[PDB]
Amino acid sequence: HYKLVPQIDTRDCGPAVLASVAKHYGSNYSIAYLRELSKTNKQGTTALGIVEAAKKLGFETRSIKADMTLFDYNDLTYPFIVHVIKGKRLQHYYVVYGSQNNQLIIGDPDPSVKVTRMSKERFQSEWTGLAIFLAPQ
Repeated sequence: HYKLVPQIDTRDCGPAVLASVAKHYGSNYSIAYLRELSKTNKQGTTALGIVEAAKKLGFETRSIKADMTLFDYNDLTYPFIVHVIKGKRLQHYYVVYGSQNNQLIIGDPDPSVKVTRMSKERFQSEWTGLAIFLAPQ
């Protein structure tokens, strides 16, 4: 049900989450292509890079600073992208597919994680609050 394009190269988390969301809307783009479109470098992809690439793909985008109450809003549109700090990884992102109970269903491009359930507590600890929403225009 939840489509996720995993990363292989350590710098490709940005291209991966973008490819994942795009795939949900029926479009399939390679990591190599999105890496170039998002100006991804050795350090990874910036939030601006993800947004710029998405816009070039024909998606209406918006970046917001939110908190955990976001998941209590029943009209919330999934899936979307979030910026999470994992250890020294300052440019890691997850795809958020939904929420069930005290857990969220997330898509981590890390090939050893992929799609999994994560407690709201754990997620809240890693999340910067940044959320990127995309929609076909």
